[PDB]
Amino acid sequence: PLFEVPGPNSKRANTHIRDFLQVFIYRLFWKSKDRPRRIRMEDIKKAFPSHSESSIRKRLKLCADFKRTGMDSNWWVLKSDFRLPTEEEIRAMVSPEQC
DNA sequence: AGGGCGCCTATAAAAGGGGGTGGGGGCGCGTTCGTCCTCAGTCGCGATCGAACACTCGAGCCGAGCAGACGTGCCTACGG
Repeated sequence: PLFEVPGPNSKRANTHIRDFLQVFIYRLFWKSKDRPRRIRMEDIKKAFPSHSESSIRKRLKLCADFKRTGMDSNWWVLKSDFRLPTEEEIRAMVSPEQC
């Protein structure tokens, strides 16, 4: 082996889960066709059932603003002053070897 | 040239010194042994240095609670 496998609940392992969540959130904004871009909490929780919503609230507070709507299905609208990172910048965040 | 004479052989004893020869003792020298010194190596003791562990502080993360906002249902008051 040439690449190090982390231990359970290590600092490297916990950083990887956070960054992979940050990668997946960003690509959901790139998939959204609405102007301004918007995503749902339900789509992240369906892909990440082992995360609490509060841990997802940490990754969404810096890049998105919560707009509540009169239905049990609400949107995270991308901040107008937040520049969404480009594709190759997302590529540098998490490599296939780290996964 | 040859008879008689001188000398050799043998026997005792002494006396004294001199010379010759063999053995022993004494002296001087060299050799051998013992002791001491020096060098090397090893072990023991002390001191110093490095490593490992434990304690403390701080930072980060997660959970829970409360507040705000909107839906929905119910009750009341207002308007037709």
